[PDB]
Amino acid sequence: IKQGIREVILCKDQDGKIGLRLKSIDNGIFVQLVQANSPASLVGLRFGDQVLQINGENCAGWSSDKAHKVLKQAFGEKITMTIRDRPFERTITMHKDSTGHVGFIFKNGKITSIVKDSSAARNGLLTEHNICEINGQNVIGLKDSQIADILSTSGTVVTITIMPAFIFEHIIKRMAPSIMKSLMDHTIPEV
Repeated sequence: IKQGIREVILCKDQDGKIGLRLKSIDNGIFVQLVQANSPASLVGLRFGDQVLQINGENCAGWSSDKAHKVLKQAFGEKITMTIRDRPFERTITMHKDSTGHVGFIFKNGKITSIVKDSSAARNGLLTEHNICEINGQNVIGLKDSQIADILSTSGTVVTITIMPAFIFEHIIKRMAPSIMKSLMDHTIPEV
């Protein structure tokens, strides 16, 4: 998680899209959805990113509808954006035991127990937190089984990005479970 504020420059694609859904939380605007292969994905916008500004206008206090309106009505040629990196999220690093476990249970991507003397316990992993990313890959909307499978196919070192459950439930309100599984960018970062 980068500790402050960066500028990003988007271009609407050929259908006039940037591949973003924004959401109002606590008088800020946050990324609720990034579409795969979107101008939003190419410049590296992530679920939980805070949009401080669009084209130099402060987003403070905007409704989600006004944020989408401002975007729709923008000279697609070139949109600038000031971004704070997933301010609600934290990153935890764990190591698999010889049995290949980091040491937690989860249901709907929300961690509900920490196993005793697990890596999860040693690095202070918490319950009532949703898994957003594993090793930089967004897993939101994937089946539990499929998240389980990604933790298998990661190495012995597993970095998880997490978010308090209440904050996660507030961000994803009014988006069908089909959109998150099917249209949320789940790609491995690109170099």
